[PDB]
Amino acid sequence: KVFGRCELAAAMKRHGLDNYRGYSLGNWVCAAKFESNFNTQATNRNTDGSTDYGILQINSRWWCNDGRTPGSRNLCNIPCSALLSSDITASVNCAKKIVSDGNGMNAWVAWRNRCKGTDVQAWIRGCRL
Ligand SMILES: [Pt+4]
Ligand SMILES: [Pt+4]
Ligand SMILES: [Pt+4]
Repeated sequence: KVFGRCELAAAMKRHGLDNYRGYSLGNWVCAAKFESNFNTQATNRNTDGSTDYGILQINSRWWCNDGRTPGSRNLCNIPCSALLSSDITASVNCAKKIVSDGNGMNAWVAWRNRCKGTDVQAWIRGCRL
């Protein structure tokens, strides 16, 4: 499913991401825009053989099992395919584990490079939440 900006903001807010570990909603919506262009079905292969999955491009080296990343850790305890669903619950619950890991939202390279220190509130501007 390809989310609208405000539709996704509302879903993330309902799932408890607004201010989770101090990150306002706009940060999460910005990360999703640049990671996956709001498409829950996005996949991208990494040079090391791992793959990133879904709206927040969560990586199979650490976070999920895809049956093809030898030595992967499955920290969210979930098949990676679960992260591609139109229901963002699995992605959101896994993202909460990731952002609590010690590096905050720096775990998402597009967030570091494209959202961090920008006016992220613009991403929720005009939305009914
Ligand atoms: Pt939902
Ligand atoms: Pt594996
Ligand atoms: Pt709402």
